[PDB]
Amino acid sequence: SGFRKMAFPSGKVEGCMVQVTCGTTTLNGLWLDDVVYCPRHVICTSEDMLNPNYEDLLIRKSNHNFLVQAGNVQLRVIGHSMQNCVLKLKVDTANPKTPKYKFVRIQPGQTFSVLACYNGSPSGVYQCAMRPNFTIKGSFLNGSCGSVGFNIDYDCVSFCYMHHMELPTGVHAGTDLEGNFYGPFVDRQTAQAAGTDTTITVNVLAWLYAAVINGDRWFLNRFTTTLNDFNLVAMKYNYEPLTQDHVDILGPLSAQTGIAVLDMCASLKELLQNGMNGRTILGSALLEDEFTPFDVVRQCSGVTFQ
Amino acid sequence: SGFRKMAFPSGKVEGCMVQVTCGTTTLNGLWLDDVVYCPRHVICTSEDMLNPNYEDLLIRKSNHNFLVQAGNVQLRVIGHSMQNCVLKLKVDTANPKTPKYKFVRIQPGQTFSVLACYNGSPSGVYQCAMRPNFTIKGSFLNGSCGSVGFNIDYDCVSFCYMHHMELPTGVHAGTDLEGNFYGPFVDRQTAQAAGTDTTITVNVLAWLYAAVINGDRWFLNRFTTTLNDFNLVAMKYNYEPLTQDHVDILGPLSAQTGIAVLDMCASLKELLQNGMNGRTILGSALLEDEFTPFDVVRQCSGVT
Ligand SMILES: O=C(O)c1cccc(-c2cccnc2)c1
Ligand code: NA
Repeated sequence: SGFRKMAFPSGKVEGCMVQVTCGTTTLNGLWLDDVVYCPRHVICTSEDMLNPNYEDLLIRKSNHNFLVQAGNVQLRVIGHSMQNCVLKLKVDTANPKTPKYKFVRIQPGQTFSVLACYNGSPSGVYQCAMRPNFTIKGSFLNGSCGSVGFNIDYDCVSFCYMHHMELPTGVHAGTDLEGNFYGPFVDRQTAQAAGTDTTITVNVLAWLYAAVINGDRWFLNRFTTTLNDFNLVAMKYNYEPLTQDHVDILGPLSAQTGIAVLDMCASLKELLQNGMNGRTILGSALLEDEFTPFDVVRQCSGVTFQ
Repeated sequence: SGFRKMAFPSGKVEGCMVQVTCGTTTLNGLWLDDVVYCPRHVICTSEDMLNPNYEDLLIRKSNHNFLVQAGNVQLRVIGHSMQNCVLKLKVDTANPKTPKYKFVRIQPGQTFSVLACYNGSPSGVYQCAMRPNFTIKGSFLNGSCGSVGFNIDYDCVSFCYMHHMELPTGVHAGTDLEGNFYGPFVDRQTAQAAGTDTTITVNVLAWLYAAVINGDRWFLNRFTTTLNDFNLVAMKYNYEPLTQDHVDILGPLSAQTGIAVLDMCASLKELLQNGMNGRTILGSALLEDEFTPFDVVRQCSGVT
């Protein structure tokens, strides 16, 4: 029993984190095979960041301008190149701790673990969802750039996120490992803002199933609804539309608990319309939307990663 | 910016997790140097759950009754002894991944990370606090016994918890790494119930200071309180008493934000009286109590 916001074990990623220094800027890099990945804004001074020409700034740098420390061991940079908003530093040594890995781009609503790091040294791990507005509600201080997000599927690490910047509301923006931003953001010091966010409906439903599995049942009722009917309520309360594919994905949890998705949707409609009436669900007074269906199944079934 | 329930990176502990089998029972062990630590109830059979005599059960075992598997490798057990409620298995290989470590017994209100494991392989990492009733609110399935809790301040792993059992309310009980249970619990299946739990007041105050540091002041008020009047109110809401030690411990956060500790207590008193009126604090609609003063300073900026 119990249900906690849970990260993947971070050991496989910890062995890939290095410190990257260019001039006065130190941040984190990801060392995999013989390449170190980090944000291309590592090469900018503060005035550069106002309106950077990245190809032009890069041309002045020699390999020896990139100091890379893995632990207390210097790495030798033998090449450099840019892919979208990430810098790739070719180094003379393959990382002997490189895990089995892939670069994947995730979809809004999907979750991943963040290994927050400073000076190439991991300092904390936590679980994030990619919001519908393509931000993440992370916890990052100065020096965290280049920290990464990831999932583990069997023995393979799927890297999905690299941290680049904080937005004025305190939420965070970054890229996939091929340098493509999540969301309508740019790596430049300019006026940028998170769009209005919404709630991830399929995730809230997953978490209600987690609650039932853990004995929290007071919100269940006799009613059911239709997709069309529910999605009208969803739109009214700033919830993402629920699709038929969402219902299919929740199939397992519906069969395990005996509560059909639209049965549970009727529960959620009543909570949105009437609130929680001073009660809580899995210790929360808010409807939690950063557990996917897969997250709930895996935590309520004990899948392991060694 | 931002504030998250943040665990320590688990890699240093992952490298120590092994599987221990005795008879038909498999659970997790912690392999440090040449010793594997695990819950002594691995030697119980279904016959033994209510009143096991661990000394009598242990004297009947030889080294080779214990199977220890580190990854795909069998370690050879060359000695065994029992210390309180943990079993210590001497093995013929020191763990090459042993970090700098120590064993620490923690006090209620302290937080730590849990590396949930099954069959010697890590499943997930999350953050916990030791409740005032000496339980923890974990996420543990059958087979998770021997999973450990830890902090890593300054590259040394302080092991503070080993998971032993689940109580009927769904909360969890365990030992320090010297095998002494937290609280009054015992490794028997005789009926045991956690005491009434209470909110960790000093942690709530810390988290309110975290909210101010991150730029939120909506819950403050113009009042102050004496420490005794604060306690007289807060215990009516099942809050732990706040001691002068706690007041002293909050000094640094008070200095950073410019809000006196007893002024923050007055803000908490009013929050308990009013609720949040639809608002949130650091993204929560409840007052959060599993962040310590030390956690807040470690996660937050120092600038506010
Ligand atoms: O101290 C003991 O030996 C003991 C024996 C039986 C039961 C309990 C116990 C422990 C915790 C809660 N309720 C009961 C302790
Ligand atoms: Na229903």
